[PDB]
Amino acid sequence: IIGGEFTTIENQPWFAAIYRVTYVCGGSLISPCWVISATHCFIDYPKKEDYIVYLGRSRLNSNTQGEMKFEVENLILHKDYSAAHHNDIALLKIRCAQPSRTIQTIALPSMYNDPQFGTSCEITGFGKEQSTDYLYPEQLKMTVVKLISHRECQQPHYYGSEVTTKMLCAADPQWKTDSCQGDSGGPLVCSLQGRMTLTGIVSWGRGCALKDKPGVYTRVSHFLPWIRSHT
Repeated sequence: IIGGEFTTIENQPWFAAIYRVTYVCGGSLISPCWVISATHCFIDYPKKEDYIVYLGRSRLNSNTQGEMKFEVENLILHKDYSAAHHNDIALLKIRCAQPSRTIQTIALPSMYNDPQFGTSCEITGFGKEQSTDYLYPEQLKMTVVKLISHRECQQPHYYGSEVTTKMLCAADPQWKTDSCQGDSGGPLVCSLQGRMTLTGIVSWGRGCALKDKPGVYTRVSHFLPWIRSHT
């Protein structure tokens, strides 16, 4: 996360930290036994036995009191994935989670029901704090970005046709904060007025915190059938 602020797992209790031991990507707990993430995070090493998932963890290379460690019972990648990443969504069955103040599930959005453009949402992750950094932050971070309409993002100066209706763009009005390398798979959470909802999953972007290059997210409300038919 470029910019933003540090946080502990208490402020994003559904955040899942995935490792292969080295960090791979973030994820979100959508049910006691299920974590949702991005397929591009696993495409190179499809073997489920090579992954470790943590819940209730706020530190990258240090244990957080109360954290839970899991194995990946089933690694489900989207069959229509292609690489701008298309259908960049993945499901991991963990083995399940036990709710606590540091471990909670996040609600999924209603069918094709997303917040209006301009709405402020939050993103969370252990990704780089600066594009030029080599190291990832040891402490979890989060920031706020605003949703961009498809019309604006599909502009040639932005991403053109690289962005589809199954994707969502979000950025800072000043382009001063954004997701970055290491944040993929993490949650883009918005308030559907009354409830925190998993609106998107960190997927791709040209650079980080660059003018006219918003962060692109998998539009979760367009994948409910896939999620339900696999969970």
